[PDB]
Amino acid sequence: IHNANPELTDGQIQAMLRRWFVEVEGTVKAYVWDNNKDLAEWLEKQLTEEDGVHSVIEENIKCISRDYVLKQIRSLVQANPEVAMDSIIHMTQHISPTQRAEVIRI
Amino acid sequence: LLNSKDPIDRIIEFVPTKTPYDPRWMLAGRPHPTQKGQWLSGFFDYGSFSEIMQPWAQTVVVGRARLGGIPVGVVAVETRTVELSIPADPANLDSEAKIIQQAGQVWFPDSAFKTYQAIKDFNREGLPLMVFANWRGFSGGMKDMYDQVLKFGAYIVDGLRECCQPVLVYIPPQAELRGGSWVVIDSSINPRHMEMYADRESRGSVLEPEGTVEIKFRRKDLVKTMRRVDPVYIHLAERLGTPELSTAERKELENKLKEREEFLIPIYHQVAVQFADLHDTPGRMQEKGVISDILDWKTSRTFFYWRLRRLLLEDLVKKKIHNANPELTDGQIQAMLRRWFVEVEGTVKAYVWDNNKDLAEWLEKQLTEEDGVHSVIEENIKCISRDYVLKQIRSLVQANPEVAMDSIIHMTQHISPTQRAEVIRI
Amino acid sequence: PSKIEESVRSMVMRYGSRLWKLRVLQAELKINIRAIPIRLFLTNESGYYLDISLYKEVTDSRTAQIMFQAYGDKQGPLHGMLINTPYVTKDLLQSKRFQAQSLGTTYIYDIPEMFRQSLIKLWESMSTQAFLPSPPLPSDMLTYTELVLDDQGQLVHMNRLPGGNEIGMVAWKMTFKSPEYPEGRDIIVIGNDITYRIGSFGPQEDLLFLRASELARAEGIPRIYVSANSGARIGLAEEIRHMFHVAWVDPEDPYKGYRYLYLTPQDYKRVSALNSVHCEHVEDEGESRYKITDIIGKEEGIGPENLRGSGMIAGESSLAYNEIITISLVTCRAIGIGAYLVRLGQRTIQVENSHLILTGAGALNKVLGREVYTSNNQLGGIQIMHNNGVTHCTVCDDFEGVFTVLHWLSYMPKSVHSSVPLLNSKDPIDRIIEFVPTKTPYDPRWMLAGRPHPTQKGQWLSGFFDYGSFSEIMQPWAQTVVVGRARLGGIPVGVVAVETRTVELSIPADPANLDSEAKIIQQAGQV
Ligand SMILES: *C(=O)CCCC[C@@H]1SC[C@@H]2NC(=O)N[C@@H]21
Repeated sequence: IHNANPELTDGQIQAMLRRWFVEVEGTVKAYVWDNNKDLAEWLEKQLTEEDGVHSVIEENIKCISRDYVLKQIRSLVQANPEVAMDSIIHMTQHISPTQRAEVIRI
Repeated sequence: LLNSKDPIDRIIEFVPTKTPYDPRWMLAGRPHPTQKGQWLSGFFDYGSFSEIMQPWAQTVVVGRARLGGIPVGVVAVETRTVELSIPADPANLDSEAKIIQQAGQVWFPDSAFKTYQAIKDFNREGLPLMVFANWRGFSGGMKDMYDQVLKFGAYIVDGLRECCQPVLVYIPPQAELRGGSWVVIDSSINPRHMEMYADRESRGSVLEPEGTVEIKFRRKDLVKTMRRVDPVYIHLAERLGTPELSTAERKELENKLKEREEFLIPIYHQVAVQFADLHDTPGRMQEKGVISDILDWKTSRTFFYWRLRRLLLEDLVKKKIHNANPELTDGQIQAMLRRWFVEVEGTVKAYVWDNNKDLAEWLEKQLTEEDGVHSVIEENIKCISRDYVLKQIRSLVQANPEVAMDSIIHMTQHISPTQRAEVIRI
Repeated sequence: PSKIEESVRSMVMRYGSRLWKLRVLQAELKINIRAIPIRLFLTNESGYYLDISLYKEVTDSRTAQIMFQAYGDKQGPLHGMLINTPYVTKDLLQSKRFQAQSLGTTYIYDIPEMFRQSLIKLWESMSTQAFLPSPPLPSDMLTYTELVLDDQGQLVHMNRLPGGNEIGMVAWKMTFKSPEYPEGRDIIVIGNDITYRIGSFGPQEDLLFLRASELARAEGIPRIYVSANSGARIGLAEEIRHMFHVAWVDPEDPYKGYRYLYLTPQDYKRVSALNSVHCEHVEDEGESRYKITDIIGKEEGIGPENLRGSGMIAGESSLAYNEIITISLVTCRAIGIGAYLVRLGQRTIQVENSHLILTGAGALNKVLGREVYTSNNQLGGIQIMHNNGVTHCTVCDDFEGVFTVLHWLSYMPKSVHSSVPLLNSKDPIDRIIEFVPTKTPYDPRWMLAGRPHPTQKGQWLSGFFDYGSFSEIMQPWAQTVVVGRARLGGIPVGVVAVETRTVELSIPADPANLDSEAKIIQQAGQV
């Protein structure tokens, strides 16, 4: 999680894990948190198994990482507009023709 | 920095001698012993020296001072013998108080730990270090080895590796660095900040001359030397080389040779240690590149003032460069500064680099003046910063195309209509 | 024949210590079976491994010459060799191996083999602690490549024969399979060659150390340093030593001093082109003289460049400790810089009868003016280094040292980017602890590891941690606290615990201060 968004603090990270556990397992199973065995097993299943269950927690982490890099991009261009048109070309090269149509349209 | 009333361009009136002396006399100065008034000046600004932790580990002196109005941390070495008094615990009626003699120019566990504390504290305080290094090595006796001298010697290295301020080591006159005491303050530990300078009356090597002759120039080789020097020994040795003189004559010649060669040992021993001393000179260190320069004592104040001023200004501009592009290394940053100096001033003026005064003034003009000359160096730094953030943008989108179209909109909003026309055109 | 092999193996191993002391390295036994002759050939080098080969004499040749034929499995060096091959007169490795063993230390190029054999012991030792897979054959347990310097100063991975080092430093990258990591973990091994210009860090040795440490940091893997050295290299400019003349104050009475040392033109003209000496021309006593002011020396590796280099590598070690695992093994001795290089790793294994010093006993006696010290072990031996917290563990020989290194490595990650290794322990997690701490003083080890059941003769009372997993370090230093490593359910952990019994701290007397006394101080527990 921290590598996905290095600007998070500890409380935020722990909150994300707690919420994800409840959201995936359910609210009735929310009590299964202060149980080291059960929760360790669940975490192991999310961390060790690939190409299969696919580890939903990994998907949430990927969402965080995506949004973080997006925020960095926006932050750099907004803090420094003078470079906006030097990168605008390169990021419109490796795109689908429909995406280019949207760039041209808008 | 202060505008000091002690001139920078003066000389030092106190000269360190070969006999033991108080290290404070060279740091601060002393009352002129001849007269009643008249103060003999030291290295640092008059009245600026303040010692700390004075009675603890008295073989080393640490404190704060000012050089030309520039605050510095100070480390120096006691060359007099001191007496460490250890009290008796009243809870152990079988204990005794003890007095231990501690020689100067030696690192003991206490003095090594004190030096570590000073270094770490001044690194956090934010001051450069001026070290007057005169250690002949570490104590290797049983009791200092038991009391963990090796550990604290390691701590010194770990302290110096984390310096962020200039560290200037100077070997005073009639001072030496030997063996273990060099390898722990060598500039290779922190090459970006550490520098070493030596006086002309300095020495530095692995082993003192006595320790070298005891290994490489033992008695057998001393005799071989005498074979080609002493006229008396030569005459006797040549006479004994004549075939078949007589039994009695050969016996007499052999006894004369034995007496002569034995009689001449102490003098050729002094010669031998002199020879070995010629290997420990600062000329050799300068040729090999382990020191930066050889300085004179009387004018060291001026030199170190202008050098420290240069280094501090360079640190300012280097920090700006690093913030513009944190992915640069040290060689790159220094090269950028060197090239910019030449490019702006011209190639004929390129020699004006190993001149601390001139280059300090140039750097100050680039750093202190705004809305005016406008500081061309700032423009180059801004170029670096712009390109760096541009590279970050390109890197993020190219490493992750899936976000390219989520930011494409926002960066095409706060633009001129012609820029939008170019976006649509493409 | 296999039974004869077993018999001879046991008989040689039990008396291997005596054979070692008598320098018996080769042995041959001729015996007839039933009749077919067989010839047993035994090589017993360094005292951890005994090599036994077996050959039959086969006469099926074209000439009247007879040759050896082995049994296919491990044919060995004498396969197809004539039975009348004479005995040779030592080789590349010998006469350097012999010197190193004559100093009480192992030769450097025998270190890889030790690792292999130690690993075997490791796979055996841990078989009582965890459910391990079948161990691979010894030929697959360790593979290494030697790290050498090129002409530019960079590392080259090279496979060559042992004993081909041109400098006093050797290093390897080793990959090996351990019980905790049976897929391969990497280490970097660095060692001094005691026989090359006795000990003595030069610039090239320093450079190799630096580059190998850099490799370790770049890969994030452990660094193992084997210390057998004599500190920084020194020397004297011999090209001047036989040329100089003394300018005496009184050439007839040399006991009123001399003024300077000088070269004559005949000597100066032969060295001025080398930048070996700096002189200035003077006229004195009606003679043309070149007065010596500085000596540089034409030979590289003896001057102040060794100070820089030493400091350089010291800095490297200080960095390495904060990024990777650093372990140091002391096999012969370390002087000066060598000691610091050990200390900066902060994980020291010290072989019996070795010492870590900064100054030798002879030097101290020369300084102090009397025969204060007799041995260097009085200055840096176990009785000092192991009791003041420098040495973590002591071992009897080099082989046990290698084993201890591997043992420690079994608790920790294979790299700085890996997790802690977990084992499938044979000690159940779900049991209870059979030892209960009492109100009265007790040994902390009893609750950590357990104790023999005092009621019976068998029966171990279990403790907190996995049975047999506890390993204490720095035991005799500051005995009021116990520190070590252990495993909980196969999970390695660091352990801190407190002594509740009273202990006695014995402080020795310094022989250099005749007014000093040894002291015993009672240290209470829980303080
Ligand atoms: C002085 O020339 C060097 C002093 C080195 C330390 C000496 S040697 C014996 C004493 N024991 C000890 O711990 N320090 C003293």
